Amino acid sequence: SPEFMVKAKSWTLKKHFQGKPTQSDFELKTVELPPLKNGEVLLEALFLSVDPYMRIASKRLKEGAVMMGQQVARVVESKNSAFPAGSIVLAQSGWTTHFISDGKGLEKLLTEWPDKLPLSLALGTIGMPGLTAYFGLLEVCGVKGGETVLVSAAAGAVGSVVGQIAKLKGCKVVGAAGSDEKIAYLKQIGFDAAFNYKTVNSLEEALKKASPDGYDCYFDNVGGEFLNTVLSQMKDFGKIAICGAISVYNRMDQLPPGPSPESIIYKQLRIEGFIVYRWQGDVREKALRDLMKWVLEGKIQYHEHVTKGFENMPAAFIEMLNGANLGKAVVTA
Amino acid sequence: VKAKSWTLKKHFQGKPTQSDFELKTVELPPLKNGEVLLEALFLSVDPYMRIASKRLKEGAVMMGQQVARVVESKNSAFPAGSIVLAQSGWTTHFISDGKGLEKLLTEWPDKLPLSLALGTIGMPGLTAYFGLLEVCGVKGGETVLVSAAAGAVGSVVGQIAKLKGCKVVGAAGSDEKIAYLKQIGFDAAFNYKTVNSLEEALKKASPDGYDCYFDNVGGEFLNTVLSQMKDFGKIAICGAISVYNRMDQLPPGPSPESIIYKQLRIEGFIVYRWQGDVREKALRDLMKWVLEGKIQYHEHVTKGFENMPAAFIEMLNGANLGKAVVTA
Ligand SMILES: NC(=O)c1ccc[n+]([C@@H]2O[C@H](COP(=O)([O-])OP(=O)(O)OC[C@H]3O[C@@H](n4cnc5c(N)ncnc54)[C@H](OP(=O)(O)O)[C@@H]3O)[C@@H](O)[C@H]2O)c1
Ligand SMILES: NC(=O)c1ccc[n+]([C@@H]2O[C@H](COP(=O)([O-])OP(=O)(O)OC[C@H]3O[C@@H](n4cnc5c(N)ncnc54)[C@H](OP(=O)(O)O)[C@@H]3O)[C@@H](O)[C@H]2O)c1
Ligand SMILES: [Cl-]
Ligand SMILES: [Cl-]
Ligand SMILES: [Cl-]
Ligand SMILES: [Cl-]
Ligand SMILES: [Cl-]
Ligand SMILES: [Cl-]
Repeated sequence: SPEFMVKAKSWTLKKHFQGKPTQSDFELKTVELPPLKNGEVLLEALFLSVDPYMRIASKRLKEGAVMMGQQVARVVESKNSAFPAGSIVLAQSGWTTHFISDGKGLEKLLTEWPDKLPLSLALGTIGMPGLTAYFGLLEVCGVKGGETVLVSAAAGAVGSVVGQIAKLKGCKVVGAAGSDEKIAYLKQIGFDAAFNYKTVNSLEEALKKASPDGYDCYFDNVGGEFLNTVLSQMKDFGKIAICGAISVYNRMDQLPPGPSPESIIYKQLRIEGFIVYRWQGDVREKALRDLMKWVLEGKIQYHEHVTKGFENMPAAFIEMLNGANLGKAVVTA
Repeated sequence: VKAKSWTLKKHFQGKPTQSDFELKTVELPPLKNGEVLLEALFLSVDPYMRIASKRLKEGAVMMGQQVARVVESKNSAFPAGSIVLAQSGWTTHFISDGKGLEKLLTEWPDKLPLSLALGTIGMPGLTAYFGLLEVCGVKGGETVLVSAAAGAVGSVVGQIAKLKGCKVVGAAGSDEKIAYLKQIGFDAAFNYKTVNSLEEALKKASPDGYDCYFDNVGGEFLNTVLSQMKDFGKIAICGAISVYNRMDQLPPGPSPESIIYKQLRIEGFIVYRWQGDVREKALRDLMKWVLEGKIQYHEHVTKGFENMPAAFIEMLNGANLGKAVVTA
């Protein structure tokens, strides 16, 4: 009988980003949630993800609207038999502490989830970033064993998974990241070579040392000038998997000088863009099962860059874009 | 026998000019056993020379292919009177040991000028053939966009696309070329220099986008094209002539948004990838299509060897409608 009010705090986009996003570009809001109707569920955020795509997606957002994003949430109350109270779901509810859903876009976490594995992994290694790495490496680059893979943003969510999957498939992997701490971490988890792209004397020389015979596949997470230099190091018929281009996300209106036609033509390179969502159904489930299996087998180690508290979400996002994160950037409510 | 040759006096900076070239005359030594004396008949000028020249040491002879006649021979495989395709560079006479020489397709029809062996029924025609059929991999019904459409490669791409049952849109740099493109079969053709907006022109030519873009120009044009590609669309990077004069200062790169969200497949290629029987078969097809009238042709002929640099300079500037060819 007793009814208790549920307050939902949400992070809104106060002002569109100009260059690097800043705290002031965000505005916290609180709203009293209405009662649950039949077929609806009340969700309470447990772990919220901040991702690079939010920098671009925020452009199609009207100022004042809630920032987009996925989170792991617990069903606190339920009037929907498919999502019982207490169950855990993945929801594209945006940056909010509580959310009422009719169950439409909700995704149940992988069945038989191990107690030892934090639920937040469903937002990284055993989630979208991990799936991105899986399909970009295995399908787009199509590695079969013995090839040499280069991966940028190597100590990041996607990058760290790419390198480890490449290693378990029997490939040689070289990684590029932005800090000495990250480089040490990469060598710890199996990367054959790794270098701090910020402190190189020569990007080209760094790549040459890492792999003298060149690269079979380049999993591109950064684009820009880095991509331009990588093309000269690709093996003939090499493949470039265009996953993202974070180096230009803050300057989409001032794109740097483009790639050289010389390398693309003479080396007959294949460049392909892809989005995780191209893979669905059974193939997507098998990928999740594989990622889970590989984590349980110790083949894919992980690390989460946790930011405590919902009120610190803008900071977690900003800092992730700036490279503060080693592994998946996750925010605990 | 005094051979005249065009040398690179000074590396090109931006647009190449006449003074960058220097004509040299040398008396040739006698032929040694196994050698032959070639006499240039038709010499080709091509966009790639603008890039390959960067690797040359100043004073060296410009690189290139030509159709030549054997006028003196000490090699049984090439008796006097034979016609060959030789990579002899910009020269009126050349001594070869025969190793790099290529004989023209057997059964070559008298009605077809020999210079076609340097174009439509040669390297440029093969580039169009393989880039369209293998790189774009069109099977029929697709909408194909081709830049430098009225050029040597472009003109063949558009016509092969048409005979394969595709819709073809071409972009070129003059109204004269646009009229020509329509007369030979292109479904749509526009002047990229005078259209109010490249994007509007592309949209009007194909409201539902493009399945394959045969890229001969690159640069800003390519960047604009990406937004009009259908999802999973293929771009055949054949060339990027719009940046050949500014390789050291490339224009803004392509948008990651288009490549990623549309999941585009971009692939560079070189004609030389296809060799042997497949290459010979392609030449046969091109030959047949020309004889059947499916592939019409036009050559932009410049008279006189002394005018070779001008032919090269103007071709890069877009003066040519069809293959740029120089008669000795
Ligand atoms: N196509 C798809 O479906 C898809 C899906 C998910 C993600 N992506 C893309 O995948 C990439 C990685 O995403 P993620 O979620 O795994 O993020 P993440 O790598 O965990 O975090 C982003 C990382 O990017 C690096 N970075 C920031 N600015 C940079 C710059 N100017 N140059 C080079 N590196 C820079 C930083 O590492 P520092 O030490 O290394 O430099 C930062 O930690 C992003 O480009 C993202 O857009 C694509
Ligand atoms: N990968 C390979 O194996 C291979 C082989 C042969 C050729 N190619 C490339 O294929 C392309 C066509 O070669 P081709 O022999 O057939 O030459 P072509 O097209 O007969 O002549 C070059 C034409 O390029 C156009 N052009 C020049 N500057 C331009 C600019 N800034 N923007 C747009 N168009 C410009 C001009 O036509 P407009 O009047 O239309 O501007 C000019 O007539 C070149 O890029 C060449 O490098 C590649
Ligand atoms: Cl924004
Ligand atoms: Cl911006
Ligand atoms: Cl930071
Ligand atoms: Cl030069
Ligand atoms: Cl230059
Ligand atoms: Cl001209």
